[PDB]
Amino acid sequence: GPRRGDGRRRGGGGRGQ
RNA sequence: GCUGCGGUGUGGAAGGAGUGGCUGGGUUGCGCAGCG
Repeated sequence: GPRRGDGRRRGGGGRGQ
């Protein structure tokens, strides 16, 4: 549940770059 | 912010996390979830 709203690059894998 | 999820696509009614991908939809699209 992200309360910041910034929206960081998802970890896990490449996806999020 | 920090991390994770083949999970969802302009294939995900099939992989795998790039540990194939910086043209192939892509300098790893798009969303979602967890923690403050």
